[PDB]
Parts: sequence; structure tokens; C-alpha cells
Amino acid sequence: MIGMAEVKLINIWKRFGDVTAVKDLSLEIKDGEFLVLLGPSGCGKTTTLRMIAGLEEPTRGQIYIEDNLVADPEKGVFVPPKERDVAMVFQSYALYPHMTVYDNIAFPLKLRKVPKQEIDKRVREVAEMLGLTELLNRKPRELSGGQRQRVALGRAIIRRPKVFLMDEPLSNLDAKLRVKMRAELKKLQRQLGVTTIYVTHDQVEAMTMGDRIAVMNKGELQQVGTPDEVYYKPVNTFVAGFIGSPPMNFLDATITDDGFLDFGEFKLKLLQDQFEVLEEENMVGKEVIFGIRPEDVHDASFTHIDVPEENTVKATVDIIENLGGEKIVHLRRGNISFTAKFPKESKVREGDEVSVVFDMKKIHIFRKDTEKAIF
Amino acid sequence: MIGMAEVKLINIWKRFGDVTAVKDLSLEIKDGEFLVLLGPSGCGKTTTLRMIAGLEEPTRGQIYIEDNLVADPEKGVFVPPKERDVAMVFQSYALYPHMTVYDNIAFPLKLRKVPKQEIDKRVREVAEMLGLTELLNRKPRELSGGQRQRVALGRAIIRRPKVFLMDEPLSNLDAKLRVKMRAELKKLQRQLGVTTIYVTHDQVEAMTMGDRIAVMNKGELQQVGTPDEVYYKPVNTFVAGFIGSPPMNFLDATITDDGFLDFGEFKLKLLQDQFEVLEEENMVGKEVIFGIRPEDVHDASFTHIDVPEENTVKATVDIIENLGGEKIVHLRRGNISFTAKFPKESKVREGDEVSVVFDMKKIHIFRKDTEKAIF
Repeated sequence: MIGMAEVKLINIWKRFGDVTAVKDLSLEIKDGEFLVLLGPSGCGKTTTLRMIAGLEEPTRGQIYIEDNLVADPEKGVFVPPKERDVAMVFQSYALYPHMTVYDNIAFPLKLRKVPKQEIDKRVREVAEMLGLTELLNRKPRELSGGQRQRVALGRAIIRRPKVFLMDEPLSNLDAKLRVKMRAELKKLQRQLGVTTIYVTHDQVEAMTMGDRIAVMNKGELQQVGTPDEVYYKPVNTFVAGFIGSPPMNFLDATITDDGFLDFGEFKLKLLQDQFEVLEEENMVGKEVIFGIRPEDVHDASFTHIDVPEENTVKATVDIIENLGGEKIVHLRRGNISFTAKFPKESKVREGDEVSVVFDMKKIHIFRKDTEKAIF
Repeated sequence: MIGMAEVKLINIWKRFGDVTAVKDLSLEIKDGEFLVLLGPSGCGKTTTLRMIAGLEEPTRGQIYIEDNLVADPEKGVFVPPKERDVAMVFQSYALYPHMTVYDNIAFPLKLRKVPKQEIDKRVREVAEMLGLTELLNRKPRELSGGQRQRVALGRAIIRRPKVFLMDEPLSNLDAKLRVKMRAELKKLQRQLGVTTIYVTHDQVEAMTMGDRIAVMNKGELQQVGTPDEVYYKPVNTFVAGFIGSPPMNFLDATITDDGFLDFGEFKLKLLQDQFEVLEEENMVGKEVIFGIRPEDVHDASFTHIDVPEENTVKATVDIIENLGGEKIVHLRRGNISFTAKFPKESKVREGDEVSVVFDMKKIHIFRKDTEKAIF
């Protein structure tokens, strides 16, 4: 539920001139979790990470690490990184070419006065965890692209801070290699049990590695939750449209006292409990934003959840994307447009009028004024 | 089947110094089809297109357009582009800023001595086909990104050649816009009925637009066929591994006199007709390359085509990619590695030992020596 947060930000703001990078941010990071700060370029995630590191001071607000105040500009509290016991690691820099794998990994500790024996012990442990034991005496130029990345990882997690901080450490990495590293990095984090805050703008990387994801946009926290929560239960239209591809469909609809969503060109029958939720919030008769992912709009010929006159709609095919393993079909019904996913064996052709089925178990309704989700 | 090819290349070669760009290429393009030349950077597709255009002369070989020889360096035949009646269009250049939409589209014809009246007629027809009629008197800076692309398309297909030639015309285009343009361009090509040869390195664009795709690698034609043929029936391992994502799995296996494929760590039962094909080619007892797409390797818990001891295998999960709408699972069994696609609702975790099912109806067997497909 919620015990003592390993890291806690309270009403944190960061301004650079007349530019607000981070706005009224409150967030609690759990001890031992792998927390990903996900958001588009310029959303304030890097600034947030640097403030937690102690490399930047907040403009206002408080930051705690295990209930110890490490930052509050109004109180003259700005604890240096070293005293916070949080380490910014895996930055974008090549392996030391004139150092062996052993020394590349040992360097961070050697610079921090760790006894030679302790260093040897810790370096070998890390090497074995990354399957580098037999490469210890090799020079960077003697390794393969994959091995080099593992040495860099070893060099990054050899330290034992209270919190690891990383900012897009796999940036521009070879696709195949990046996939292996995402798994490799998360495996180690779990093995070590050290709280990790990871910044990335790559949705797949976030969804793949994070125990939880903190989605940010324009300097504001949108939602924090598990990959499933941010994917299946987005709190607003930004999160709903930011996570998942192709993008979720958004359509205007009016709630009928009859238990239907009226889109004008057609109507869809709400499940009883969804209508119940809407009645309890007095939404009957109001226009809202309807959302459904393309994966939940099915070709009538390839589904058995169809309920005539309740979740089926006839529409015309305007675009067909052949992705090989599946087809992305852009449909149109009057002035309404929505996208669906059709199986690869579908013989649909552009111009065809087809019947699709909306899986009502997977829809979302957002308030049109605040765009926050009702569900 | 095969009547008179609209364009035909015979034993075509193109050398630049000691670099062979195109090697012994023979290809027939059908009248009225949209043929895509697909291949990785440097495969010779652009050189091939330029030779058909008449911008470059072959080093050797013959090129015909409707049974008329337009190129043969050994015979002193090098018909200029204009006399071939094939037009290279939609090159990468901005709309003319000081010209209206009307004139932007009319320019190609105005430069070619087409009567003012004919130009007006043809320009308006093209404008109506692209939904630009009401933008005819606007200047480029008055249009939206999407409209500008349609004007550029109009400027590209206003001419009436025997063959349209295009080289990655949607390069670096806005993703969403590129999807609409692929559909828009193919719609017009079909409307006009003009043979089109389109170069691209984007598999999805090729699969989406092409009536047929000519896959090339290192200057050599690998296969020519419909999107389904190149996807479901690759002639060799290059095509099999080049089209489709994630990449098809390739594993070494020995054919048993018992009708099984022995991978060492496990065995899979071949369907009778597949074994029959292998017996007829005397492959029993030989090692071959087995191929299966990840989409055809299923989580045992989410399939009913499982046949115990014949198409089921227990393996350990090494990597899980959470793509949101699905999970890409990298499995391992001994020293054997293969990837499968698991539904998003799967609760699989890394380290888990799970049972997967191989859909034998979708496999491929390639000769290990030539890597060509038996099926």
C-alpha cells in the first residue's frame, strides 16, 4: 500500500527564466522499485531526475530521501549528491579504451577510496552477474558490441547507493541489443534490490522494464501506475493517447437515458455497470469523449462477441495498412472516423463496406471539459 | 499469367568501377501494375530505376518497354527518357512557393508544350481526384502539411507516361501523413491505370501499396511476388528474414526417417505432406534450416491446436518485451533460442518454464547449403 517512500517530492517546481520545466510535482518512489519517468521530449523528466540527484536545486518544494530532507530552496537546504547517497549512472560515454574490463568496472570505486580487496570482491561479483568473468583482462577493442554494453552496465552498477538514477542509458542503441539490455538491466536491478529511477521517452522500454511508470507531460505528472494500469486505466486523454499504438480512437458521444452512447451516425449499447456509473455521476444526456483502442474494434467476421444493434457498426474502409502480421484498417461512417485491427487473413479491400464490433468491455469515457477519465 | 510485359529487363548489369550495383537482373513488369522494388540501402534498386528511366545506361543487358528496345550498350542503343515515354516523378523538392496550387500542378505540362486548354482540363481533373479543387488559387504557404503533400502528388501524376517511376517519394514524411499518402497514391495509381515502379526500403510501405514486390539484395533479385507471396512463401532465407517483424526464427534440424524434425533439445512432428515433400527430394537424414515466425509459436495456454509430443515444447523465458498490445517472448531450451508472440493477458514472467506450441502449418524448410526454400 504505502509505507515509507524511499524518495518523495512535494510540490516541486523548477523554472528556467520564464520557462516552467517542472510544475507542482508530488511523487513518492517506493523502496526497491524500478520507477520509470516516461514522457515526450521537454516534459521535464530529466530536470526532475537531476533535482533528485542533487545536480540541480528546485525553484520551490521539498525532496526527501528516506524521510531526510535533501532539498528545499526556501529553507537553505541543498544536500550535495554524495551526501544523499543517490548515484547518477550509465551516462553516455565510451568505455575507457586503455583500461581492461576489470579496471573499467573498478574505476568508479577506485575513485571513491574503496579498499583494493573490497573492489576486487565486488568487481568479480558484478562480472559474474553480467557474464564477463572471462573477459576481465580484455581491452574494450577486443569485445563485441554486446559485451561492451555489459561492461558499461557493470561500470554503472558497481556502486551501492540508496538510489540509482539513469537517463535514457540505452539511447541510440542497436535495436536487437537494446532489447537484450532492457532485460539485462532489469534483471540486475531486481537482483540488487536497489531503488531505481529511470528516464526514457520510449513507451516500449518503459512498459517493458518499469515496476511502475510515472507519465509526465509539459512538466506535470499525469499518472503513476504499473504498465497495465497506465495502459488499461489511463486517467485522462493524454495518457490514453500517449500509450499504445496505433493511437486509441477518440469520438464524441452523447449518453442517452436509454443506456446508449449516441455518436450521431450510430449508437453503441453500454454495459449495464458502465451506464450505472454514468447515472451516478449525473452524465445522462451529456456529451462525453468515447475511447476505444483499435485492437478492441473487430472485423465482424473474426469475432463471436457481436450483439446485433448493440455493439456492431457498418462502415467503409478508407485505408488498409498491411503490417504483415496484421492489418490496420481505417474506417469511416459519415463524418466519423475510427481505426480497427483486422487479422492478416482478412480479405478486406479499400472501399469495402464492412461490419465491425466494438468490445464494450474495453472502452473509456472522458469528461469533455477536463478530459479526465470517468473510467 | 504472362502476356506482353510493359517493361522487361534481361540479364541487366551495372558496374561503377569495381563495384557491381546490379547483377544479372531479369525482371518483367506488368502493364498497369504497381510494382515495388524493395530492399536494404545499397541493394541496387535506385540504379535499377534510373536505368529503366534512361538516366543511366546499363553496363550490359537489354531493357524493353512494350517490346521496344530502349537500352543495350553493346548495340549502341540508349533511348533518352523522353523517347521512352516513362517519367521519373515525385522527387524530393518543395512546392514552388511563388506559384499557386493550380500552377504548381500545371508546370510539368506547361514546360512540355501542352495546350493551355488541355492543361486546364487535366489540372482540374487531377485537382478533383485529390480534393484540391477549392485550393487551386492558394499559395503553398496557405496550405496544411497534408494539403501540400497532395499538391506535390498532383504535380507528380499530371503527366501521362507509359510508366511512372518513383524513388522513396514519402521519405522522412510525418508518420500519420505517410500512412494517408500511401493510400492516396495507390488509389490514384489504380484510378489512372498507369504502370508504376516504386522504390522503397520500407517493408510496410511496400506490403501496403504493391500489387507485387521485387525484393533485392546486394544487386540481385531475390523474389518477385504479391505481398502475401513474399510474406508466406519466401524463396530463400534472406527474404524470409527480411520481411516481417519480429524476425522469423531459424533453427538447425535433422529430418528423421520417422517423420520428425530433430532439433537436439526436442523434436517436432512434420505434417504428413511436408514429410512427403522432403522424402521426394531425398532429404531424410539430412540437416536443414527450420523457419517459423514468432506469431506462429503460441503460448500453450492460449491455443487449441496443441498435439502433445508432436508440436509442443517446454522452454524457459529469457526476455519479455511488453509492446502493450502484445508480448514478444524470447525463449530458451538448452542451447536453442527462439521467439514467440504471447497475448497481452499472459501472466508469463522472465525465468518461467512454459509450454509453447509450434503451428506446423506455417513452417519453412531451407536447404543448408544454398539456403533456398524447399517450402
